[PDB]
Order: sequence, then structure tokens, then C-alpha cells
Amino acid sequence: QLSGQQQRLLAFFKCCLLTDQLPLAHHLLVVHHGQRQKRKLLTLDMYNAVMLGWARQGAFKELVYVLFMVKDAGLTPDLLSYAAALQCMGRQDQDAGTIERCLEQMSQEGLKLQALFTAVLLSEEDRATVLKAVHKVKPTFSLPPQLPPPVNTSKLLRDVYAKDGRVSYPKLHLPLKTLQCLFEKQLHMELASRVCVVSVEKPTLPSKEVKHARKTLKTLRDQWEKALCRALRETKNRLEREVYEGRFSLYPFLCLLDEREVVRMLLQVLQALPAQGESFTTLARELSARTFSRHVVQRQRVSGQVQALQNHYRKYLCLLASDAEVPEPCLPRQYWEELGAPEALREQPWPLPVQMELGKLLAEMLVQATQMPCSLDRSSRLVPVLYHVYSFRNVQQIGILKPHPAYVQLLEKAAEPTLTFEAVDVPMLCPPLPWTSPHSGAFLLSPTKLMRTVEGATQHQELLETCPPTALHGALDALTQLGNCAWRVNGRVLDLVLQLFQAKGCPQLGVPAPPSEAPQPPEAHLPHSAAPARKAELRRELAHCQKVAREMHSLRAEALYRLSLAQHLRDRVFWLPHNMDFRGRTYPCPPHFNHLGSDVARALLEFAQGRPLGPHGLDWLKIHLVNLTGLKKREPLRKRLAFAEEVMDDILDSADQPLTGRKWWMGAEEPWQTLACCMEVANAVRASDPAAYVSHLPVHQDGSCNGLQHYAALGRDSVGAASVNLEPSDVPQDVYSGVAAQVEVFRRQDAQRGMRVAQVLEGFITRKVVKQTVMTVVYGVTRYGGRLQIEKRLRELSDFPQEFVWEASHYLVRQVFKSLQEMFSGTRAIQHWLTESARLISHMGSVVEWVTPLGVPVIQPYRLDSRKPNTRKQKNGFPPNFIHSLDSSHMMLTALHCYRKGLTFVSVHDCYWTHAADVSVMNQVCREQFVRLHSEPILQDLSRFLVKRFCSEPQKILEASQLKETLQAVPKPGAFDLEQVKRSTYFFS
Amino acid sequence: QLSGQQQRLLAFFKCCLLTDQLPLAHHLLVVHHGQRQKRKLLTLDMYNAVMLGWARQGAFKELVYVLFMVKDAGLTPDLLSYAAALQCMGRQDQDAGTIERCLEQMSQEGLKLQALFTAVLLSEEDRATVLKAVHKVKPTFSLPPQLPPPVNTSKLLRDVYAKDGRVSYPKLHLPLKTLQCLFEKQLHMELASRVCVVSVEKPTLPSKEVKHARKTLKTLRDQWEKALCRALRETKNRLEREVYEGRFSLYPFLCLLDEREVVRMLLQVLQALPAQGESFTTLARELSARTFSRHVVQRQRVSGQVQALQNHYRKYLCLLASDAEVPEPCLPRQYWEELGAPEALREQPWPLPVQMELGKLLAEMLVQATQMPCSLDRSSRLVPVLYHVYSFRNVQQIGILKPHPAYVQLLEKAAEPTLTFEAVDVPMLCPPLPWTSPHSGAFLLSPTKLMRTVEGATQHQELLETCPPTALHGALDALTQLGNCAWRVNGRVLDLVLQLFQAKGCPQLGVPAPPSEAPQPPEAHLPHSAAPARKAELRRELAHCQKVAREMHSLRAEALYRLSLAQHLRDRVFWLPHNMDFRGRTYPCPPHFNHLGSDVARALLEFAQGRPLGPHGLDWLKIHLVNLTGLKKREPLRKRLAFAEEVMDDILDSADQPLTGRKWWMGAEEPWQTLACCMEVANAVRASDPAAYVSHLPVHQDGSCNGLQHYAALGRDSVGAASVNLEPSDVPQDVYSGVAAQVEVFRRQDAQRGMRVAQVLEGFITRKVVKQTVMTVVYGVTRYGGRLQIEKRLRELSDFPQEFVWEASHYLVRQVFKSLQEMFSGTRAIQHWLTESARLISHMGSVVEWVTPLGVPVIQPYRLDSRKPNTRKQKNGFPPNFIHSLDSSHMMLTALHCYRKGLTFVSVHDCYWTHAADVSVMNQVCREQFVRLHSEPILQDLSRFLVKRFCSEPQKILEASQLKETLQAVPKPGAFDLEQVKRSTYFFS
DNA sequence: ATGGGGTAACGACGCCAGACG
RNA sequence: GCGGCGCGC
DNA sequence: CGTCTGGCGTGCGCGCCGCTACCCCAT
RNA sequence: GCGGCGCGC
Repeated sequence: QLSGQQQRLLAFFKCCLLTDQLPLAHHLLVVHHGQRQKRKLLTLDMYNAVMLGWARQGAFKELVYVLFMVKDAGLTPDLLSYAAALQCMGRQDQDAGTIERCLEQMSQEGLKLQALFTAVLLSEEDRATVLKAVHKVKPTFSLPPQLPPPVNTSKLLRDVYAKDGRVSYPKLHLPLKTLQCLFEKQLHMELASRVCVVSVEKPTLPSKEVKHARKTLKTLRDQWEKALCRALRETKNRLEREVYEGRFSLYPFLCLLDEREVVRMLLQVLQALPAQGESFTTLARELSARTFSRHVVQRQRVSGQVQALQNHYRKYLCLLASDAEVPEPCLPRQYWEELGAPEALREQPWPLPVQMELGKLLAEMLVQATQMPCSLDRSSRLVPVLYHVYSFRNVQQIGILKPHPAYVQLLEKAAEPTLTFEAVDVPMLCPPLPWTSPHSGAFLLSPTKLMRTVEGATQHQELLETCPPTALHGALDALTQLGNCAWRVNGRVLDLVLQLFQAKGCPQLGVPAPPSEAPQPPEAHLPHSAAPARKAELRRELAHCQKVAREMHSLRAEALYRLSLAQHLRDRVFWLPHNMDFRGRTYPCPPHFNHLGSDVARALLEFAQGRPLGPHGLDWLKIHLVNLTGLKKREPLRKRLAFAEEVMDDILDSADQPLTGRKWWMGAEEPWQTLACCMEVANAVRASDPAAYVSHLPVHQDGSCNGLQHYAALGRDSVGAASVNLEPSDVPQDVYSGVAAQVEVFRRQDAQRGMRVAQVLEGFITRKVVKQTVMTVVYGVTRYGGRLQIEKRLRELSDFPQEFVWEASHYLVRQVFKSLQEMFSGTRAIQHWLTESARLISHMGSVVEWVTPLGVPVIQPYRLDSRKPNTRKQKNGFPPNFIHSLDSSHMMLTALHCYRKGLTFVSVHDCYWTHAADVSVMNQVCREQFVRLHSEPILQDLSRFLVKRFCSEPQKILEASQLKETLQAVPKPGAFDLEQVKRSTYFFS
Repeated sequence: QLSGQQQRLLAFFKCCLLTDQLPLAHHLLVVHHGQRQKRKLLTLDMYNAVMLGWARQGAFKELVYVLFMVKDAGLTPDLLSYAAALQCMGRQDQDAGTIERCLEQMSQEGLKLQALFTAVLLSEEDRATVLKAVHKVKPTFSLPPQLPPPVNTSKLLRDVYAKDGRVSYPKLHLPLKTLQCLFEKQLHMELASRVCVVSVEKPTLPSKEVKHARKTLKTLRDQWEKALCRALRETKNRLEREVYEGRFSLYPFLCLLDEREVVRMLLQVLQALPAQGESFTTLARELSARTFSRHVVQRQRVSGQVQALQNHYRKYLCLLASDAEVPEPCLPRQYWEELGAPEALREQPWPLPVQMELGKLLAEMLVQATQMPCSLDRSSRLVPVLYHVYSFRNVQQIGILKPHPAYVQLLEKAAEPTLTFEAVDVPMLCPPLPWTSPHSGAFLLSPTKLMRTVEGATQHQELLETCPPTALHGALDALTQLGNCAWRVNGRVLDLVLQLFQAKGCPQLGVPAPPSEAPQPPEAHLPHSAAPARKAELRRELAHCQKVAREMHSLRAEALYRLSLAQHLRDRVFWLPHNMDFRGRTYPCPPHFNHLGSDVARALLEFAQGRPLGPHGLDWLKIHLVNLTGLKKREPLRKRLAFAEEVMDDILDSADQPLTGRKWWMGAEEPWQTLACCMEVANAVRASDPAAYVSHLPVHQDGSCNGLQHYAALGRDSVGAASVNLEPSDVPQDVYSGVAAQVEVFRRQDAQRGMRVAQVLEGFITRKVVKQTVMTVVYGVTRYGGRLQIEKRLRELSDFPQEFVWEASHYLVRQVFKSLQEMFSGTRAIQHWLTESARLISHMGSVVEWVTPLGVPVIQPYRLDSRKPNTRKQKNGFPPNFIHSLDSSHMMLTALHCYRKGLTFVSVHDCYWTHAADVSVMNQVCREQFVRLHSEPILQDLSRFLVKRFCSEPQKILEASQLKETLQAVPKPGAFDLEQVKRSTYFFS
């Protein structure tokens, strides 16, 4: 039985081991034990913590005193109690008589000597001292024979790890000594926990204003630093005094990080606090996360772990480096594990009440300590820089910490030329650390979760450690691979985007406009004599202008961070480590700047390593260019290539004079990507030998309605497989056009019936209007969500009568759903089977759990405030989540197999990227791996799993009989020959 | 179904009627009604509040809109809804058609027109406007014929109110015009809410220190006043903005009192905040009480109620004044009610969550606004004057608000010559207001509770209003009488007490010593070379010196307030209004200075009106003197009088040269009272005609072991009645000596048996050792509590070996209880009957309730966190509480009947006081009234009551049958003839 | 020189309520 | 709110 | 359906002060 | 935490 207070106390004792504040930890334990009502709150794990702390000091008299309290409680000593005593005996070099007696008191409890080294979490120092003691009584005591590492034998992963086969794993274009410097630069960045980047904004403000504003701010910052140093020591003294009395306090937690680092962290948070304010809770969570992250770094820094990482990583780089070889071929994770690998030590995170109290302590400490004169430019009265405000719109009042408006104006006048980011929020300057487990990988020192999903994190975090270590190999390697791709900035694109940004912007080309371009009200109120209705007319006009200004400012701020980081990484090679969500779907860890983004964002990036085009590279660059224009969507590949040749003059003019020429590229569906591609095609054709032109531009091959593609494969549906290009055809099949055409026929019928909305919608049913809905309904979009997607497309039409936007989107979403239910009757059966199976599993008070064909366990976190499962989210979420785990498995298999063939592979879920030189092989692998994945009886295996995992309960059998009946009701497959996907050009195109 | 949030919202709407902030109240109601989840939180009483507020403004359109919301909710309009609408119709002078329709929509709901004026709480303005509307449709509508007032017909109270009999009600020595000035002085004091009194401390501090300290403090106080004015307006703006959003806030509550008064109140609280600190909760309760009290005063001030009180009270004084007559004789309450009496209007107090939040708001506002430089005497850095600290000794951490130590030293150096008190904390400068109901009486403007008891206040507060109005007449008149006694200070005693106080004090004569006389450690630590045991020896010595210093400082502070108020009231006549606890036992309202106190306190006071001694006054002064010495306790009255004649030289010398003569008075049991009495006897014998000497000194007649006296009467026990002087004897019977003698015989037996404690206790068993225990065991003292009382008496013996204090007090308390159980076997049976009856009543989940023979309902508040009754406190508390309600009834009857005979009567529960001239009549009345009270079948009536009140439950009958069996098991009375009490000299002596 | 920063760690016994047989 | 005392019955 | 055990509260009315202790480094 | 937007699939 765990408790809120017990969680706090146990965390306190464990914290004192990190700070070595054993007399403080012992005092609290003694005080608690000596009090009748407090003693009950203590646990064997708490006594043990203090016991292990004294063992490490060689404090036998204190360890013995804690053993007395345990027996007095009156609890019984376990494996950790005996491991602590032996450690103390080894360290103090105790007599064999005392050790033998401890080893025999252990045998009487029924505890085993060999069960201690397997079940107890110990450091290499803690392990060593216990052995020294045992070797004094039992000198012929040997630990189990190790360490032979196991390879994953999974049906689909077998040939990824098998030594049998010719591997051609890729290496970087950079030499060993270059990569070591890059490692040092990243290491330096992570030790600081901060990155300072020059802002791409301004400079348009007079110097006399700026100079004084900067001088005032530097002085105030000197005042806050001193104030915060003082506040931190005073807080530490107050909390220390609470421990001197029998009470828990966050005192040892504040003792985990250097006081100078805590103040630097708080001053960073103050400078970056948004003007509008921030949710106190959010700030508390962040402040707690930044403290923990910096303490982890500090612990490594002071324990020789950084020096150990330097030696390990510098050896590891031989696998990657151009001018270096390895003894035998292997994957990055395999070589990382071969070189070391004592796998260091794992630190369990804090209980959420400790996380929140610490964050709130520091937040309130910052509010309390930071004072400033409100008198601005004799500046007598001091006021707090920060203040609490409450948003009463939520119905449940949330607290916001907002800066003083004078402080906001001061920083604005100061016009500071730098922006600061956390080291884990920006791309890595060196190849990431390979993912070796769910707690080791990505960033060098700072900890990273393998699974992003915060909701139900405890249940998913434990199950990744629960499963066989080999089970996660596929996912761990696919993530290591994605993170291993070297990126660089397209300098030419950046200069053009900055030219527009640093002027009036260009919203038409997705570049935000500065506040100067915000709509002004024509004209500011001219009252009061007339008129009450005209005064309200201006108020609604002003409200809309304020709305647009706020919206423009949001986009401007978001672009500012993205562009400032791109400007920062301009002349550098960088890497994007990857993470997973609960479904297995992969995402980059640095959020601001990356390839999962918009057109401007994707155009700014290219592979750092190029690859000579070869005999078909240039044609692939030409097809990709045309794909990006969105002009020949319905056309076959040969006609897309023929179109590129026709518009070749406009491609070259677009490349040469982007903003001053005929600006052909600006009309593309993806203009910045088209322009980047025009630049690549121009460089290629203008090279001495285009087939030898070293090309860096990624080329994309995407699966059309990938959710439906998976459903067509699962149900072997011939009608469905034809619609979404599983079945070969010489022309691509567009389901979006298919839906729009069918909806128009429905609209024509309804308009004749007398229906008013169908009559106004004449000539408005287009692919663009329905596209997002057709695409996302397979991913769980409902008629409510779909109406909103269609509304957005109707509002942007101008010719469309905006009086009808609600009734038209409401009509269109029902028509879109109707078309899809007819076109995908087969899919509908599988969707209904999964939905019903989940509904019944959740109704029995258990969340839906399954395992991917690559051995990744998936658990739905949807529960309601143990916490009962949220039956609605569980049933509605299972078919999309199940489909996502399959597309995720497909992507991972494609990545892993492309790597063996020497390809650079990145993806945006169902959009696969590689160099133009290697598009054919990627497509071969993509199709082969889809066919291999879906050739298995996925629905049958899932059914047999759900039967074993949820139909085992001895009482009740009645709910399990109704469940078994629905799980075994697996929909029968259609006629489609899955092998045909291998011969299908437009499957991924 | 009431709620915490609902209580807050209802309080908010009611508050807006007092502030007339109807657009604010309406907005919150509208916002709440318009929201799905908030609408449910609203109640008909809340809608009605806003509805009545608009009615008062004549806002028919808004009243109608609120009526819509009520029906929409969808609730039904009640009597208050219809009274509000009619008020609005009368005030706006609406047509008869709209009124007739409202009067007929009322008839359809089943509501009655005459049921409105009886069940609805309305002002004389609210009553008048509703009638004006009704008289337009029903002109021949007449209210019930009134107001004939009823007299109490109770068996024991009948002759107190009956016109049949010769009354000689006393009048004051002061003329009418003098009393009106005194009324004006008190009125002025209450309007300010403060009394400034010169401290009787110092002056021993240099002027250069003081001057600068005062100058610094005046400046800081100017800074805090401005800061607090600003903080209050800023708080009011924040809270106002919470109401603009749909949220409740304390905004209208802050709008009840002038901003200048709120700041004056907070500045008063800051100056008086104790240096050690104060429980935040306590401070919150006080701050809320001071706001409510000042708002009540402000409301009267601005509504003409003060001018109405002036006219009423100035007419009332004719009954009291020496130079004024009344038409017919009557009691103060009767004349007060005859002159007026529209009984003004009652204001219901705030819900406890509102009381606590408001107090905490103001407390935090004071902490937040008050800043001071810590640099003391270039004083750069500002720090808060107040800060939060936590006491972790309680196990449950309580928050304390403590002043900054520099601020404490500043006020100490400043040596401010004044102390400030709340107007209700000091005696009245004019006769109090008569108690007319449980909500009207005592102080002129400030509200006073009739019942003190805070625990279970709601249950007792409602039952006093529940019972027939006549039922409380006896208690209300007895309290008015006690409050009507005019007091003055004995100047001679004050000068002597101040002489000792302003020097080194005199602890032997109960005058505290200044910190200069505190024990010093001989001598301050001389370390470090030697020795660890001697270093700890000094630590225990220092700890004890700190303990004694803290104890001396507490007594000094307590005396300082008492003496400063006595010095303030030196040349003035003052009155002490009285209150009751739940048992009916009476207490004075001003706590610091009064006759219920110590020897020094009781000696400082005398009656303001004197009474010529007459033929037996001087002898009574002589008996009283001897009584106070404690020298002739066992002696008859004639021998006490004979002793006074023998020591007459020492009485005169003591009076003449108190601190320089033979100091005979200093050896008395009550030295300051003996000295006051020596001064009175000297003035009397030295007067031209001692029988005509106008004497002011109160003479005391007390009932020996009054708890047992009541038990001996109830059980008609002859053995018991003899022991506690119910049975006449020529010598007084001392139960304390009786117990001590018996315990010594037990000790002699045990010492011979071999018992170690009995052997050490030889020669230590005295009356003083057992006295308090013998006295208080009847009032619920247990063996635990009794051991502690005996411990105190053992520790003060010096000859007694202090090693044995625990085992000796443990032995003595069992022996004391054993003696009492033998001596009072009869009592034991009644105690066991009441204890058992209560145990069973409480076991059924109901608190013990009864009614006094004077018609006062008593309810035990003992419950545990509806709240179930605390069975232990209910059973153990019933016999003492039942006995107290009888002694209380006896006191009240004695007071009421002494008043008819023209006596000045005060009491200290079972100690009755009057002038020496009137001791015989008081004793006649005391005995007559005891016999009259106990002549009734008190146990039988109580049994018949408990049978009716607790044996009426239809299911279960099994618990009620076991209860009926124990309630009807009334112990049979003994032989004692209760009529003998009338002939008993030492009953009260 | 002194305010405040830093840090050090004998006793009883009825009563019920929940935990047991 | 607990504690230390004091006082009263 | 009875017997064992452990934590709770031990008279209540009023008043005060205290809320850990203190060395010795800092201003 | 809600909201407003934007982007991605």
C-alpha cells in the first residue's frame, strides 16, 4: 500500500544517498520511528535506504542501529538489508566470524546468497565491496557465467541480425578526428544545458533608447542574481530546519545541484518567460525537469562518467567515420554495446508530488526574490517582476504567472540580439548515442524517454523493461538509424526566406508578416453624440483586428525560433535523435527545426552527405520536382518526367532569379520545396557530368491513404487494394478525387430532391475540400471533427456564400462518410470487429494491450479518474492505434533493410525519403517489407493474443464467453493477391 | 442540501444588499444561470436576495428578469419572491391590476397573504412598501392585533414578575444628566472601536535612544498606512474583476467598511501583534470579527440607529438615575421594551468559510504591504515586517505569523507609552444595554453573544430563539442585573500594587517581577578543553532559566494590561456586562480587569455606590476580614468577630502603614483583599458614627463544596447534607479537612502494610494538598487530572522528598477518590444514574439535552468529526454540567429576589457578594431560593423529560426500552429535611 | 559587536473500535 | 493549534 | 457472536507568552 | 489547463 506522504519520505531517504547527507536522513528516520503515529508511515525500503547510505560510509554502528529499528518496527530484513550489511563488512574489512553469522542469519530467513546479486540494484562499487566480504567466508563463490549477447530471432527481424548475408552499412563523409571535435562541441553544449542563438529579427530601433534599456536591464539582472543566491540559501536553511524537527522537506533535493546552476537556470526561465504569462503548473513541471536534467549532468561530470563517455564514443566513431574501419561489420547499437558496456547506472525519476512541490518552490522563490522599480526611467518603489493572475474562462480557475508590463517593455526596448534554448531542444552537433534500452540513447548526458506518451507513462515505461531485452531491438535500431542521418541547411533557401522575413514577410509563401503589417481599424472611435449601434460596430471590428494581430504574432514568434536555429546551424552538420509514441510511431526529439514540418521547414534542410545521381538520379529529381508542384498528380511517372522537360526553362529561371524572375515556383503546391528542387536540377544539369553530380536533396515516395492501404492488405480486399494503389496500374488511383466525384453525384441527387444546401454547393465539391477528411477518417476522425476540417476549406473559397458554411460542412461530412462506407465495405467490417472487441475488453475494466509483429508491446493509456478504463477512448482509439502500429512496423522494416543496402533513410510516417540515386532500391524494399509484414496472419495472431490475454479470468466466465465469441469472429479475407504490391508503381509514389 | 460554495454564493448576494451593488450581484447570478453546470449551484434564496435588492431600488424590469430565471431554473416562487414583487409595486406606485394579478398568482401557488408578514424577515421600510401595494387592491386588510407583552409564569419565576408584592428596586447614586454624559463617552469609545490606555510600565530608558526609535517608527507607520490604502484598493480591483468573470470573490465584503477604518484596524493589529507570533488561523478569525463588528457600527452610524439609541437610552436612564422617577415600578429590561421597542433589525453572521477567507485575505494583505529596512540605523534593502513560521511540535504543522526581530527591537527602543484595546474588551463607562433577546444586550453598538460557547454554537444559538420568548426572561434579567452593578477602583490598593510593580515586583504578594529579576545562569559557558558532561550540565541549567524567564514574562504582561486598565478607570465608575456559557453559568464580558480574578484583582475593585453599615455592617466587615485571613476557618461567626477585636491594632497598623508597619495583612490567605478590608474597617471605626459610615466594600458568603451541596439536596442525603453544611450546626463542617484526616488514616494503614509511598508521606497529608481535588471531582476531575493538582501542592513543600512526587500524587489521588466515595455514597448513586443515562442517550447517536427549572434549554456540544456525538465527553460531562445548571439557577433566583429587596448583588458562581449592610437579607434569600429550587422533584422532572425527548423513536424500540429502564431508575431520596437549610448558618459563609 | 547565517541530530487506566477467534 | 505557566470555582 | 489489544484523552472558565538551540562567522 | 491559430499525416 503506497501513499502520497510515503512516496515523499522514500524519495527523501534515496535523495540523501545522492547528497551523502546520512546524519540528516538518519535523524528524520529516528524521529519518525520514535513517534507512535509516524512509525507506521515508515517502510522496509526507507530503513534500507539509510542502511545502504551508512554501509557506503563504512558506518557499521549506524547500520546496526537501523537494523534494530527494522526488527523493532517490527519488520523483517530482506536481500537489500543483507547486501547493505555485507558492503559495510567488506569496506571496513570485518572478521570472517561476523560475515559467516550474517550469511547464516540470511539462510534462516530463507534468503539465498545468489538471489542477492540478481534482485538487488547495486553500483560496480556496491557489487565489489559485497563480494570482498563473501570471498572471506566462501572463497569459492562464483557469479553466473556471462556475458554472451542474444540476437533477435523474430520472423521479420531474423535477416536484419543474421550474420548470413552481404552487408554494405553506410559510413559518414566526415573523418574520425572531425567527428571527435563535433562530439566535444556537443558535450560542451550539454554541460552548459543552454544554447545561445542570434535572433534573425530586426535591427530597426534607435541606439539611445536601446543603450539605456540595456544598461537598466544589466543592473536589474545583477540585482536578481544576488537576490536569488540569497533566497536559495535562506530556503535551504528553512527546509533544513524542518528536517531538524521530525518533518519531511525538499532540503536534500535542493542539495542535488550547484547553487550557481540553480540561479543560472531561474535567470534563464525569467528572461524567456512569455509576456502573456505561463500556467504556474506548466512552469512548475519545467522547473523540476530542468533541475533533474542538470543534476544528472552534474553527477556524471563529478563521477568520471563524462571521461568514460569520451573514451567510449571516440572508439564508437570508427564504425561511422570515413577514414576508419571496424573488426567485423555490425549496427551502431551492436558496436556501442561491444566496446563497453557496464551500461553505467540508472536513476529512477521523482514521485509526481515531489516534482510539483520542487517546481512550485523554485517558481515562488523566483517570484519572491525578483524586484524592480515600477517608476521605470529617483526610481523609488520596488514591485515584483512576476505576478499571479487567474484565467476564469475554464470554469475551473487556472493560475498563470505573468511578468510585469514595465519589465516586458524594458526587454522590448533592450532589443536583446540572442535567444536561448535548452540543449535537448536543439539538434545534436554530433551523431546521437545509440538506443541501447528505454533509458539509454539520443542525447549524450541529458536523459531521454524512449516513449513520449506522458499519459499512462508508468504502465508503458515498465512494460518496455518487462519484455525480453531482444524484443525491442528492431525499434531501437530503427530509431538509432533515423537519428544517424546527417543533415545540413540549404543556405540559398535560408537567405531568401530571411530576405522576406526581415522585411514585410510573405504570407502567400508561408512566411509570417511583422506586427507592422497587422490590420488597423479604419478609423479609431469618433464618439460620443452618435451612435449606440455604430459604437458596438467598431467594437466588433476592433475585436477581429486584435484576433488577427494575435494570430499573426503567434506565427511570427514560431518562425523566429525555427529560422534563428537554421541561421545558427547554417555552416554546420547536425543530427536529429528520434523517439516513439505509445503506438510505435517515430518523431524527432528537437521540436523547433526539423523535416516533419511545413514547406519552408522542409526546404531549408537537405542531407549533409550527397550521393552521385547515377543513371536515373536526374529523372528522379525531375519526377520529385513535378510531384512537389502538384500539377501532374493524376499522370504516370513518364508524363511527370516529360512535363519537367517542357517547363525546364521555368525550373532554371526559378532557380536563378527566385524573387526577380518569372517566379514559376511560387505557383507550386509546395513552393519552397519546388524551388529547392529547381536549384538541385539546375546544379545537376550544369555539372560537367550530371550522372556524377553529388546530390544532397532527399526524394520522397509516399503511400496514398496509408491507413486504408493497411486495411486493404489485412482484409485482402480487391476493391480497396485497387483504390489505394496496392493493385498495379499504369496510372495512380486517387481516392480523394474518387470521394469528391461521388459526393457531387449525391449533391446532384439532393439538389433535385429540393435540398437547399445541395443547390448552393453546385461547383464547390473539389478534391481539396474533402482530402483531409478522406485521409484522417481511418485515423479516427468523426463527423464532428470532419465538419470542422471541411469548414476551413469552405471559408477560404470567397465565391462560396459564407452564410451556408455550417449547413454545407454538416452536409459534406455525412456525404464524405457515406462515400467511404460504400467504397471501403471490406475495411468497414475490420473497423467494426476491432471497435467491438475493444468495447468489450474495456467494459470488463481492462485497457486494450497488444504486441506489434516486430515485438513492441502497445498499451492504450485511456483511463478515467485504481483509474477505470475510458471505454469510449479505448473503443474509438483501438482501430487507428492498431493501424498506426502496423504502418510503424512497415516503416521500421523498410529503414532496417535499406540500411543493409547502404541507403540513407528518413521518413514522415508514410512518406519515405532517400537520395535520388537510390529511389528504386527504397521502393523495392518498401514493397517487399509491406508484403512480408502483411503475409503473416496479423488479424489471426491478434485474435489468438486477445483470447489468451483477456479470456483467462476464472470468474466471471459469462463476460469472457461473449468476448471469445467476438474475438474469434475474425472477418474473412478477400481475393487480392498481396504479392502484386511488389509490381505496383503508385503504391508509394 | 447546503454546500461550501453555495454558502459563499448566498452570502455574496446578501452582502450586495448591504452594499447596494445590485448590478454586480445580478451579473454573477446571470453568469451562473447561463452556464449548465453552474445553474444547479443556484438556489431560490439566492435569486430572491437579488430580487429583494432590485425591489428596494424600484427596479421592476430587473425584478421581473430574476422571476424569469427562477421559473427557468425551474424553481417555484415562495413568500419572499411575492413580498419582493409587492415592495417594488408599492415603491413604484404600480396599478391595482398588476397587484391583484400578483395576489391571485400567490393564491394559485397555495400561498397565503397573512403568512407573508409572519414568515418573511423584513425591515420597517420593507414592511411599509408591501402594505401600500396591498391597501390598493385589499384596502380592508388588517395585520393581527398587537402588542400585549407576556410575563413569565414559571413556578419559581412567578413572584419575580407578578405585580402583586412590594418592590424596592435599587437606583444609582448618579443623577440623570451625569449618566447621559457617561452614555455619550461610551458611545464615542464604541464608534472608534479602540481604547487607548497609558502603560503602567517604566520609564527607565535614555531619551537619545527613544527619540530616534520613535522618529523611525512614525516614518515607517506613515509608509505602512499609504501602502495598506494602496493594497486595499488593488485587492478590491482584483476581486471586482473576478465577479466580472463568472466567479465569486470577497469583493462586496471589503465594501462593507470604510477603507480608512480597514487600514486603521490592520495598523492596530500590527502594533499589538505579539513578538513570539500568532497562529495565522487565530489572526484570521480576529481580523474577520473586527471587520464585522466595525461594519455593524458603521451601518448604525449611517442609518440613524445611533440617534435612535441615544433617544431610547436617555429615556431609559430615568429608571436608574437618583434624581428621576418612572410611571410604574419595573425591571430594566421591562422599561427598555416599554419605551421603544421596534427591536431594530438583526444581521445573521457570515458562513465560517467566508469568515476564514476574509481574515486570511486581510492578514496576507498586511504581510504583503508592510515593508521595512533590515539595515536598522543608507537603510537600503526592504524586508517584510511579518513572516510565516511553522510549529512542528503539534505533529500537525500549524502556521504562525511572527514579526521581524528588528521590528520588535524598534518598538522596544521606542518605549511607546500607550496600550490599545478593542472597545468590547474593556468595562463600559455607562450602565450596559439590558438583555432583551439572545442577540440584543450588553454593549451599545457592537454585537454580543448571549452564550459564549463557540463549539456547537449553531445548535445552542438556534434553541435560544426556538424556545418561548418568556422562557429566557429569568436568565436575561439576572444577566442585566449583574451587568448593572456599578464598580470603582480602590485607589489606595492600586498605588501600593503599582509601587511594587514599577520597582522589582513582589511575587510573594502575587505581583510579577520585571525581567531584571529573572534568574541568571552562574556562570555563562567557560569551554572547550573540559568537559562533555559539564557542557550538557550548563545546557540543562540554561534551559530552566529560559523556562522561568518565559513564565515570569507571561505573568508580567498579563498584570501590565490589568493594571493599566485599573489606572485608566481610577477616577471613573464602570460596569461589567455579563454573558452565559452553555450550562447557564455567568461570566463578565470584559476579560482583563474584573472580580472573577485573583486576590490583587479582587482587591482593586469595590462597589461605586456605598451603603451605610447600619447596626450589623461593621461586624460583617470584621467577619469578612477574618474570613479573608483564612485563620479562623473552623471557628463560628462569633469567634471570628472576637478574633477581629483582638487583632484590631494589627488591622489598623496594616491599613495605615501597609509596606512600612508590622505588615500583618501580608500573612493572610488573601492578603490584598485583607488589606482592602483593613482600610474599610479603619475608615468605619474612625468615622463620627460607624453605623452611618457609607461602605463600598463587597462582603462574600460562599457555599462550601457547592457541587456536593446540590447532590446532598437532590438525594436528600442526611450524611452528605451534614458534611457540606445543609444541616444546621453551630460550627462549620469542612469536607476538605474531613478528606485529609481520612487519607492520613489510610496512609497510616498502608505504611504499616509495608508501602514505601505511605511511609514517605508521614506528616504531609494536609487540607491544602487535597482541597482542589475534593472541590473539583464533583465537576468532573478524574484520577489523571487529580494527580496533577496534587503534584503542584507536593512540589511547593521543600521538606517533601521530590524524588517521590509522582508515586505520592498517584497514591494520594486514589486515596482522595476512595474517601469521597465512602463519605458521599448517596451522591455516588445519582452520579452513576446521570452518567449511565447519558452513555445510553449518546450511544443512540443523540446529544444530551435538558431544560433548567428556570426554563433555559441546555445542549451538550460534544460531537466528533453529520458529526456523531462524542459518547465519552457526553457521559462524563453530563453530571457536572447538570449540577452547574442547578447552581446557575440558584444564583439567578438569589439575584432576582435580592433585587426586589433593593440589594446590590454580584457572584463568582457559588460565592455571593453584597454590601456589609445587607449580608443577612442576602443569606435569607440565598437559603429560601435553594430550598424553593430543590423542593421541586428535579430528578423526577428530568427523568420524565428524557423519557419524552429520547424514548419517542418508532424504530428501534429495543434501545429505547433499555433507556426507559435506566431513566425511570431514579435513585430514592434520603431522610434529610430540606427546610433545615433556612436555619443553617454555614451553608453559605 | 552583534544580528542572523548555518547546522546540529520512567511511571495510569477506562473507553470503545477494529481485529481477531 | 499545541505547549508552558498563572488565576478562579 | 465473545474475547484480545492498542491508541486516545483525561475539568473547564479566563489570562499571558512561546512556537528549537546557539556557536561564531560575517558585516 | 482551456482557448485562438498554424503545420504535419
